[PDB]
Amino acid sequence: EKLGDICFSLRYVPTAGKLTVVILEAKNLKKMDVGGLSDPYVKIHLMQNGKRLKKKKTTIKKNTLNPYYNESFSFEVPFEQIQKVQVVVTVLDYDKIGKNDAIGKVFVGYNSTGAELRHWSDMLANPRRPIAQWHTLQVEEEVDAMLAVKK
Ligand SMILES: O=P(O)(O)O[C@H]1[C@H](OP(=O)(O)O)[C@@H](OP(=O)(O)O)[C@H](OP(=O)(O)O)[C@@H](OP(=O)(O)O)[C@H]1OP(=O)(O)O
Repeated sequence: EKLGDICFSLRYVPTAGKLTVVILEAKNLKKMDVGGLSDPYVKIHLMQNGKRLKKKKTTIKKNTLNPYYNESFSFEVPFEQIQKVQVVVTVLDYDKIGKNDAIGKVFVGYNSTGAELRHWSDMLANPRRPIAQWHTLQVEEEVDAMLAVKK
């Protein structure tokens, strides 16, 4: 519970023909530090045909429970290819300004779950409305088999 949860806005840019995932805020960095707080930090990777193509990262303020910053992840590709991609959100933590892992992770795109795919090929399939949606993120144990050619 509360191990993975991010509210990202799925939208497309029909003016230039490119993706633009606007991550508003997240709610998964629960207080794991004894009498303290966690240090949220995430990055995004897209697996084109099961192969890591483009790699990007975001900036989040440490010592918080809700990773908020509002950043946009752009990826230029045809509107017909946006429905056959696979983007995976990689969440991490900097335990006491050091190093930590085993946080939430999720894959969104072509062969994703209904909750994600039904909004993916819905809002960023053609419109440009920044509709943020939340979803439970699973540990990196599941992502290990997803980044290894899942399509
Ligand atoms: O939690 P953040 O606000 O995203 O900041 C972290 C943090 O830097 P700070 O010590 O200034 O808080 C990391 O430091 P460590 O917890 O690992 O000691 C640092 O990692 P490095 O020191 O290895 O650079 C990382 O930088 P990076 O994302 O390049 O790994 C950086 O994130 P930001 O650079 O986005 O602020």
